[PDB]
Amino acid sequence: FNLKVVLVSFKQCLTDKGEVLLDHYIAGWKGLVRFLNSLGAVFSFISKDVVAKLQIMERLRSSPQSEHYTSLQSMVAYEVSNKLVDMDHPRHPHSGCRTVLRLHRALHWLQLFLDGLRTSSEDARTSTLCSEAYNATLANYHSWIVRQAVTVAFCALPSRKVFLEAMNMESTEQAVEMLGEALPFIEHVYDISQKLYAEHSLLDLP
Repeated sequence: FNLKVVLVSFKQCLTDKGEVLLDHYIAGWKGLVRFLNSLGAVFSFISKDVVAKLQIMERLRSSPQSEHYTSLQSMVAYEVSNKLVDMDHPRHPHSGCRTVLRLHRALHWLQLFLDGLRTSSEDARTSTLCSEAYNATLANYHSWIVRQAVTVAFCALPSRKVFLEAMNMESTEQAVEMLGEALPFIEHVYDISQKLYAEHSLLDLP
């Protein structure tokens, strides 16, 4: 196992029509969770939640409706057109649309964090890299108590070297090189998803 193989799921999930394939999206996140877990327990407040939502998506994708959950685009077209998603402030609490929204937001945090990890000085402060990434993203969807608790938790995070080493590349430098190759794919998937959700007024699904 290694992070390069994991992030390549996000290159693979993209079609030449600009669609995001659900199956590779799930697999990329399954790998990211495995990575987060290899760094202790500081991330379980994100990781445990991410895993539960992935299970929700796998059940949708294995379902008799499987053809509809083939891509994020087809999911949205289907769930909206058949009124299967709660747009306001609830009859469908586990819809694909609202579930992927959380994965999407958490993915934004994970992308900025990994990119911060990549461009930083050697002995850079992990709690800091993470905290800037979080405040830019997930913090906008958490409560004061959560933001405060989480921000303190970041101080228990391993060193940058322990992070890069956890990526299981041949070397620390190679890991940094790998991130520069991979993140653009993660970002593109995020941008496509964000636009898709924006254009359908799904950015605040309950």
